[PDB]
Amino acid sequence: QSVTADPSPPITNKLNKYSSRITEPKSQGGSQAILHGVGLSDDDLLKPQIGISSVWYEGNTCNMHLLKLSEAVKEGVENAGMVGFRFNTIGVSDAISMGTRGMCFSLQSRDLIADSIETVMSAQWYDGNISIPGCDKNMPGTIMAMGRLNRPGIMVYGGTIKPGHFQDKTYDIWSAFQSYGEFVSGSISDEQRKTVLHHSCPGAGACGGMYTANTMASAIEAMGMSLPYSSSIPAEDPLKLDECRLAGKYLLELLKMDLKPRDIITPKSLRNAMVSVMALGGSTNAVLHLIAIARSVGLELTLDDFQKVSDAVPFLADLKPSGKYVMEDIHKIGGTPAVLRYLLELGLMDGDCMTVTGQTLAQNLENVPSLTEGQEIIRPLSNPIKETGHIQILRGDLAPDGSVAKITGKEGLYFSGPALVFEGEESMLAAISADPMSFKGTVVVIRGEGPKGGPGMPEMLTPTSAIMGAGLGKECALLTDGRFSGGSHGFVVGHICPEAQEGGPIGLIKNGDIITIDIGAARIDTQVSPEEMNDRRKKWTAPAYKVNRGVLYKYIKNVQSASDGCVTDE
Amino acid sequence: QSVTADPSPPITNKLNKYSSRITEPKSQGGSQAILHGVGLSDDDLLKPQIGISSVWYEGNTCNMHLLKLSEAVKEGVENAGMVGFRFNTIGVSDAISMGTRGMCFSLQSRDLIADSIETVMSAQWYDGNISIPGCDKNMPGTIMAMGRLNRPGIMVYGGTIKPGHFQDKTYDIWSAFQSYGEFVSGSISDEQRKTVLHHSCPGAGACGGMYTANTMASAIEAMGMSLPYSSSIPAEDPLKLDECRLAGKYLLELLKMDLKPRDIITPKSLRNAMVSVMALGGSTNAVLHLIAIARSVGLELTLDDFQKVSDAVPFLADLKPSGKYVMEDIHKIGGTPAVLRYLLELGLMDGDCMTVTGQTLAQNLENVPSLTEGQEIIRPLSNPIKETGHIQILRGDLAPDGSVAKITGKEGLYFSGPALVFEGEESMLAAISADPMSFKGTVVVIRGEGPKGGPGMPEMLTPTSAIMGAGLGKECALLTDGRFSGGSHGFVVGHICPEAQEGGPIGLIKNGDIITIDIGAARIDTQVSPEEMNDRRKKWTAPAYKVNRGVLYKYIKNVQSASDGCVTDE
Ligand code: FES
Ligand code: FES
Ligand SMILES: [Mg+2]
Ligand SMILES: [Mg+2]
Repeated sequence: QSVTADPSPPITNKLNKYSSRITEPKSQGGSQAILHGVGLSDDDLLKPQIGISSVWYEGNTCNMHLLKLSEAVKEGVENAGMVGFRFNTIGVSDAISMGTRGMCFSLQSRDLIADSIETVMSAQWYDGNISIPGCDKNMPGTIMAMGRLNRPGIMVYGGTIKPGHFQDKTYDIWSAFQSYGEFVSGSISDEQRKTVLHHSCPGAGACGGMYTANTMASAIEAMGMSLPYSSSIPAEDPLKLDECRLAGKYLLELLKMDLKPRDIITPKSLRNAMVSVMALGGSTNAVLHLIAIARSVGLELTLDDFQKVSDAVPFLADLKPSGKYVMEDIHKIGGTPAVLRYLLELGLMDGDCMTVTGQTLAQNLENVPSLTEGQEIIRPLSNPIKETGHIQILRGDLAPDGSVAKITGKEGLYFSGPALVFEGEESMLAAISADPMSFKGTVVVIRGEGPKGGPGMPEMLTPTSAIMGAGLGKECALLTDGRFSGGSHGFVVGHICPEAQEGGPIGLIKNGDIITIDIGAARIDTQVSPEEMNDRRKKWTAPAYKVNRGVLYKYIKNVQSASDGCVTDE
Repeated sequence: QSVTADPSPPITNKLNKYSSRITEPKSQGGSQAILHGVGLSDDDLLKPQIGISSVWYEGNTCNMHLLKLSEAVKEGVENAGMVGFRFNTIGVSDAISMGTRGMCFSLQSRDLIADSIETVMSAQWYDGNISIPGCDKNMPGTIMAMGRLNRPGIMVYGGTIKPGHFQDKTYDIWSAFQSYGEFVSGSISDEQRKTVLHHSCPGAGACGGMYTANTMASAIEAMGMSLPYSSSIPAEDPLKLDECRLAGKYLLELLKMDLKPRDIITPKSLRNAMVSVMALGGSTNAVLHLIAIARSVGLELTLDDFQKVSDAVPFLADLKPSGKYVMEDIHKIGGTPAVLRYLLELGLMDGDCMTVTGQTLAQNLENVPSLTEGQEIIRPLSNPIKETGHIQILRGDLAPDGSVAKITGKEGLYFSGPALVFEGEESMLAAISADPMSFKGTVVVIRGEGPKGGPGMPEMLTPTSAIMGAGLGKECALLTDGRFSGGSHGFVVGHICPEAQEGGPIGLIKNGDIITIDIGAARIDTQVSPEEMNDRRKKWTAPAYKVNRGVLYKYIKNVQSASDGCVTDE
């Protein structure tokens, strides 16, 4: 599709295609005077200008180290004969905001980050970009900006956090999230609870397991938009700083080849990213982010594309949440390149795709050490953890425009039960606390948590933990138009579309309606007749929006459905 | 008005009204684990958390020093017994982008900055904010965020740049903008031109005269949202770092009083800001930014309010662009507090308004040194530069919803001439180059440069300089639905509403239509009959938008008219 967003270069083989707009014409003397004031010499004006976009801030572990990484990227850009100009956008902490109304601001931060980087690159006429995200929503935001601008770019992942260790126990952020419920159930004492909180996050880096950040870092490496090993080198590893110092050398080569994001992000490399998500058991959130990335380069990517790749790619990796190990253990067995080399050898990946190294994926992977002999993290193709991928698309009566579930295969094939409907997370949690037994056998519906109804499509962790804490994990099902962070050991479906705020069938369910989930048929159905459902829709009125001003009201005005990746600029 | 945007504090006299949402409940153990990982002790969890939002980036003189200022703010916050968490948003350089399509991204950056700070403060549950903007659009963006959140906040202006000096000549960014035209006219040699560019911007700080940055810094100080002297201390002055180190002490007192932005930004303090703009000859851009600030706190502010204050307040200050001196000279004669003390003594200002010092404006100004004896920058009330303010609101046939002009009083009372219409800056400049004499006596209309048509309401400097370079300054008039950066010595009107993209009368003007500007009647009229104008409107079709994706398409979808301050969140 013909994306029209950002300025075109003035009208070659020059390396400063964009910055020449302001450094060369005498009519841009004001621009050149500012550039002299910031320290550029006349000779520096002849060089390419690289925008170095970090997402540093001090109040989150995933982002507090990124200013140090940005300094290393700048040094490397200068060492490559170019001008490096650092800038920095916002981000938010999913781990801090989880459980609170601040989570309404998280998903849209991806789109704000994309707008932020697009704005600076366009106004300042930078020739290329190196982005340094370190947290969940940051990663896709930086790629989406690169796709809109279509200027040479590289994403340097800030790296994963290391697990915490204390007194021969290991902890991560998920240990800290689970601490409260374990204390309420009497599984741990208050003092043991406090010990978890002091040792779960030991330093810088993104949350430690195969959750959204590590899913997206790995997928973006598989897509060719990060250098080999970026996704698997830990945040505090000296090799991460070395990658930062090399990004300028690689970007220089991309400027010489004019190898741009829309030359790298293609239908085949989007498929390669999706293959990595299925093989590694990555997060359902990658559906939203990979759709948004595809749209940013003018391509199409639908829920059905995800179902087809899921069916074609087995789940192979024993990594948390589903499994035992964490990202740092992948690092020790050869890293993301070793994993992708195996998937390429199995024929699951397209090796001809160009990448930010200036060569193809197959050329990158030809030389990397293979998975360490004897490793038990990546299963052989003949003994997979699941025959197909975890990610499942469900439609049917109640999700006619789609929905997304993580299906391990241990939940069974079907669930049927009467609906128990809540207009938000708070009322569901109050009910399961006051009367957990009323939840046994039900299909729990938490609605009004979609892109517009939330607002902001918040991710919710407490409902699954509350259900497991009450002993109900395999005894009820959970449905939302929002997102769920965890599994329950039972059926858990998010992203239901249309959302309740938009008058989708989820907004018409009544307590007691019999809902049946059929994984084989890929349907979430209701025993209520289509005619009675249409009767309810004729009487339905959309509730008032929860905001009338500020960034979230703009989001309500702009956001597309979850099946459309919640893009905001169409 | 009942603004609903951001989270409410959990339900006092505590100083951590918001951060207690995440530091106190056992159910927020994940939040506390992240906070330990970023370095907070158990005792630190009891403290207020201050979001310190800077707009640092390396590629603009107005912003390159702001990371150093942010470190000083953090030290002062810690010295005041609180936790300081730095974060940083984007900005763009009007001086670099001027003359290019990158300028389409400038005005909307104000609204992106507001969204950015709102997002972080909300997701992270910070109790208060100290913002450090240093450039044009940054300032109102930070205040708009503070107004939405209504949490205690202080804006620390990054400070003005100093004029450049070389070989007994003085230069500023405007010298550099004018260099090309002077070279084309043969007024200066190419070597003299190059010398201007090397000496116009000597260090850090916002553009040096009473242009938008210094207008807004002064207005925001007059509004009570910056500490005394913030607007007049130069960026490179040691006293600016001292102000940074004191902001935490003042913010602590605001948390103790719960003195919030909506307690400080009121109809009376908005009027005080407007008084400072009129007395100092500040930029027409302040109309857009002060309207947006008023809306952010749920207040009303219209073009007619600006006309009433302009009529009530004389233009008193001999400052560039209109005058001789620059901001650093105001600093030497007692600074912005001395100016405001004089305006308060004259009865032009409401002294009872509360400010970020925890006291009223009158209490702040009681002790400040008055304007230095013998100073000739601020005229006495009995000998003003202009009896009323420079800012004039014009309506009439062609701007029925309003427009904004800077009127010195030396242009005369009326202009009439045939219309010469251009669909953008490029075609106007091509025409004045190829045939300057065809412009003599005309009313030049540059349309399609509005919020949606530009897109982005770009500010245009070249048309006025081209008109003066051709010797036509007092021989034609200039009208736009966009914005003009400079004066021409003749009639120059911007912000014409409705804009051409919206089918306003400006979009129906044809070459040769007789247009009359009447300053006394405050009207821009056409000799074309209302019936023929309505005939043209019935045949008019809106042109296609110039973008279909990215941040500027979102802006097109969200932005209100210039008469409504180009707000995006309503
Ligand atoms: S909060 Fe950053 S990846 Fe979890
Ligand atoms: S570009 Fe920053 S105030 Fe002029
Ligand atoms: Mg996510
Ligand atoms: Mg402005």
